Amino acid sequence: GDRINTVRGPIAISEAGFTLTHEHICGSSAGFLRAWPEFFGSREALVEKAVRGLRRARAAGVRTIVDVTTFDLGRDVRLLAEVSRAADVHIVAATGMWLDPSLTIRMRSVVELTQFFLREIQHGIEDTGIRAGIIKVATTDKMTPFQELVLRAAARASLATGVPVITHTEGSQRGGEQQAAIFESEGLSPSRVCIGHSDETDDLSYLTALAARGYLIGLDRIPHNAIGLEDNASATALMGSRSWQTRALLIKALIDQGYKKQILVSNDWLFGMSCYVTNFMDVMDSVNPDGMAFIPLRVIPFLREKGTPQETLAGITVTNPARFLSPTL
Amino acid sequence: GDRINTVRGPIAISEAGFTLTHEHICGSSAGFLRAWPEFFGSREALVEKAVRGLRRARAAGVRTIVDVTTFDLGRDVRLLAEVSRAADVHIVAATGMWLDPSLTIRMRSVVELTQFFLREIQHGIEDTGIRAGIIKVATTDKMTPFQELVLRAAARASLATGVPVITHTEGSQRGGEQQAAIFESEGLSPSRVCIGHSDETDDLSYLTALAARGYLIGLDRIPHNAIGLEDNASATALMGSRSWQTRALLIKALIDQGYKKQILVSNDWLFGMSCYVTNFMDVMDSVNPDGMAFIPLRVIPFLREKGTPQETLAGITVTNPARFLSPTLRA
Ligand SMILES: C[As](C)(=O)[O-]
Ligand SMILES: C[As](C)(=O)[O-]
Ligand SMILES: [Zn+2]
Ligand SMILES: [Zn+2]
Ligand SMILES: [Zn+2]
Ligand SMILES: [Zn+2]
Repeated sequence: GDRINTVRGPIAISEAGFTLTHEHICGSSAGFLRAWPEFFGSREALVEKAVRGLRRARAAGVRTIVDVTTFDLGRDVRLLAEVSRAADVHIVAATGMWLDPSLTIRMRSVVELTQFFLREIQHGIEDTGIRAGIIKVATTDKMTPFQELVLRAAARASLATGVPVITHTEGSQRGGEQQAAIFESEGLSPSRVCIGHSDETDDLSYLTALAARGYLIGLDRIPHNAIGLEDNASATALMGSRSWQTRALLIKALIDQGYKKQILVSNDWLFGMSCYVTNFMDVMDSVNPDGMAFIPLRVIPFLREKGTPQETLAGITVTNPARFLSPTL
Repeated sequence: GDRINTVRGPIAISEAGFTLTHEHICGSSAGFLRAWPEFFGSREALVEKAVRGLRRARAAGVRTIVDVTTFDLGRDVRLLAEVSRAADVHIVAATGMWLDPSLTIRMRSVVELTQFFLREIQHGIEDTGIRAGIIKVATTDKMTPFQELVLRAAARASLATGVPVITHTEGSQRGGEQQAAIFESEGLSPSRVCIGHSDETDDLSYLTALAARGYLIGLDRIPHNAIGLEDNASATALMGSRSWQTRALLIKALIDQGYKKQILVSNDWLFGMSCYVTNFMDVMDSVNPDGMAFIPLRVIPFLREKGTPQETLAGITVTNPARFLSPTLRA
């Protein structure tokens, strides 16, 4: 209610500071980092790259990241704990479920998924005692039956704990609306929900409608663009053609519509990546050398150039994440 | 060559004894036992049940089991080591890949799959130093393109190390033939391959043809029969409608055809199971209270009553697993 759980323990709301609400130390799959660490060079190579990247972000103003890596995205909470300490940046760990649930997970019911999410929030992740401070879910272009089950369990978990829900959206079929519908069917308050990856579209009518219903809007893939890489069908299919300025202009567009309190901005960056083509991390790094420092080094000065008040920018990067992460019913 | 790697270390071929070549301590998914141990009551409860069942198997004559639980089936090699030590039963761990590879696995090349399998065979599983003694692969009714990749990687890993390959088959479209074709195209000897879940069909002609080519035949699901309960469609869809005696007669049939040296017999049992419906483990346990002791307590006596000679039954349970598991790159 006035404290948030991090991988180093509980902190006061005021200690969060500049917060990136959608990031990753490592994007992977369940158990993979432990079974084949040499895929990332080594576990130590990954730690070192991540510590280095978080220090760069820290030097640029970032105090806290929310790692929205879930069980099926290969979340390694011990990795998060080590990297948090070494880089001296707060990290909030996630529960929930992304788009790659294993057979065991796909066989579970809403009540079983709720119990799993609650365990990671209320008791801790694995045998670490480290508690989730956020619930991450995801749907495809069209939501599948199992995805709905995850969203219902997430709502049930949120209603029992006050922990907020962040979503992954994709495609053209306005996924956020499908999700919002399920959430409200479970009686979940929109103010507890961040509809993520919303900068992926230029449909401003879609975002304002969601915001007008009280939903937080996640503009979290700002640096993700092919800044001179069309000779990679893999990149264009997982990055895009809209420049980071185009994505950044949605932030100001929503501000101008009166929704500054509903905006959450992030990089959706990572330091290791195994769930796409080999070495794609190198391609991402070539495009955005700033890493998680992209938002404070590039996006923030840009919005200020376009006339955005310091009061507003401070509110988006500090107040909004604080209000959102603070457990509330 | 003369040594097999177990979760407690290397052992001489001659120490393996009565070996069950297709079993599981726990059937799950990657990372699941560590993330939600309470699904199995507790990790501690799972250990206690596994030790209990392994000791009963040991009492009935079993000295070694091959745990063919892969990465994607949630293999926990530390769990295996712990139950092996407590029960005093050798356990051989697996590498390879079953039917549920994650997105990371599905994105990898044959080269990378091969390297991962080789890592688990040559250096160790995770950070434990425990090396895999078998490669486990699987295909569905109609083999998919990624499954082919996994089989090719397994062939390449086998050729580099001499470690054998065990397969999962399912469906009616003779998957073992699809598998054999891929292995041989990579240059793998059928003598390094056990085509598993072969007792799922009564097609004896399909089996003798495989055995004639030099393949080991895994009759590994003998107690998996839904006979005794018809009010469980989940149990009929995963177990069977044929009797265990029927499955066990396939053993005698293949011996009678002259293929005693190619036969590998097992229960394909487990002590925990999260891959299916909740408490499906309870259903299996009610059908087969003997667990992994089903083969030595029921199937071996049944075969003696069928007039299968003792020396033959011993060759199947002792000599055939030893020859199979012993790392071999002929000549
Ligand atoms: C690239 As993602 C769906 O793990 O934020
Ligand atoms: C039931 As199985 C495919 O894990 O032997
Ligand atoms: Zn996402
Ligand atoms: Zn993400
Ligand atoms: Zn199988
Ligand atoms: Zn099996």
